[PDB]
Amino acid sequence: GQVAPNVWSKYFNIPNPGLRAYFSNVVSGQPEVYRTPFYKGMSLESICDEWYKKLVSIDTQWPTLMEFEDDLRKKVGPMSVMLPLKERMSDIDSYYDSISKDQVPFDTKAISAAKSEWKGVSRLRLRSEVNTVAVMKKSTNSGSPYFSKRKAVVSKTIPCDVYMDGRYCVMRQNGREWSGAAVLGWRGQEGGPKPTDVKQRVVWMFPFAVNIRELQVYQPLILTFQRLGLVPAWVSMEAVDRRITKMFDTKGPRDVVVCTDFSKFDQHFNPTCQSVAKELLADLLTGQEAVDWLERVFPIKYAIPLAYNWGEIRYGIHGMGSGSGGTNADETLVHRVLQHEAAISHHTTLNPNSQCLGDDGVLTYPGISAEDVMQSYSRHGLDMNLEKQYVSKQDCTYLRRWHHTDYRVDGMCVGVYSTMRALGRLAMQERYYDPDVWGEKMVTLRYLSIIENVKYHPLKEEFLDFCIKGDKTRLGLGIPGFLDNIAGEAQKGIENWWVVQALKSRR
Repeated sequence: GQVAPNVWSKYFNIPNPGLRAYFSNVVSGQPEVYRTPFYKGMSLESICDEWYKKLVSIDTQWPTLMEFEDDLRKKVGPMSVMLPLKERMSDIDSYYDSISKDQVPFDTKAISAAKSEWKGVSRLRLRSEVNTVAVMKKSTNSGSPYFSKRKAVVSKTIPCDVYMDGRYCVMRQNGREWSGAAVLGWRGQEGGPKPTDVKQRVVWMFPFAVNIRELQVYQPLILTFQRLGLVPAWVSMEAVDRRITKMFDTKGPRDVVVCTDFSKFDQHFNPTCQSVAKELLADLLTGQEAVDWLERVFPIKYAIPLAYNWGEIRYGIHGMGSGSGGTNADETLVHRVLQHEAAISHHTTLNPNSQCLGDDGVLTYPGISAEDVMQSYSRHGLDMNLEKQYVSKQDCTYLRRWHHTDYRVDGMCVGVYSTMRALGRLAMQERYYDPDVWGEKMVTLRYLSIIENVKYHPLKEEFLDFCIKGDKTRLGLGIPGFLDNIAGEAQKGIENWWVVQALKSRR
């Protein structure tokens, strides 16, 4: 994969000490387990064991909630252990090798069914690069070529034009021509109590110029879908819960709900899947600028080179570059086609209160079974382990929340987040920040964002009292002014969070 130094400098603005440090850390990895101050002096097991003594009280009335909690308890553990590059090469290979599995075309009727859900919608037009940049996150890394904060390089980036030229990504940026490459990034996810259990997620950190061009379509798309409520997970967890409720209200009395799961969905998002995304987008879009975007920009996330070490670049087509501006959009649109196709393949109609988001789905239709869904999806070159599908007539899991037809608050099947998963995240963090340089307010803000997830758990009040006891600052109760100025401290919808209201009530 190695390129000459004066070829590397056509992909990145050189010199760049920050980029140099970055790839050194990629090569070395980060072996330390980062433990927060939460219940300092106690192990993760002891924290979990102590809370479990009280959690277990729900097993009699909500035994499937206990099963859900027990399941996620097995994943509790470190999140910070990042393996060296030498031990992640298979993770990279997967993106290139997984798209060539046997893959059959999609049913044309299912594609029509998906399009029909947005009949009459205002067709999308590209936003301008300037307007798009204005609403983007500009704290994030600009990727190739400057590898700085976006905010710092806007004037050097736009106007921009990006396109594939054979295996190369050409990026014209305000008078410069660069060669584009994603940068290999990393995220850790808990997968068990040992340091070797940490899930090694690959992140494709895209060039700012590519993300701008992509978001000229995906930004207005997501906004339109949000306002129409077509993808509830893009709106809120309360919108998700409302649709879960309707799914239970309108499902076949004899039918199960199926909660699906994909192995390495991004990696398997092959050219057959890509062409379906392109067809749906072409339906949604209007204008000549859109025609050009579909031919020039849309394919980049499936073909952009990958810079995985200093001076090392990999080329060729691959699955979804996890990190594209359309990562979630392309996948969610195509996932909805998959759901329609499963129903249509069994001579019926998808219950439209079924839902999907990226690789996560929950659905029902007359006579549905998990193995039928698995067969209907997998024939397109997608990987699924039947053992990880979940089936029930009375409950479901979606976006790591449990719902039950008999567990309703003001008539909604609200989503219950695992307190066990919450405890693991309170105790373990993905990245180290020195609190001498960064402060304890940010620790507390992280705690609150985790705890807020359990706002519908039957034991949330006991859980909060348990968490308060683990925090020196008592979740901000011990930080003068903090709770009263929490939106502000957050900047330096949180004021409306349940956990904030619950803490203030304990004053």
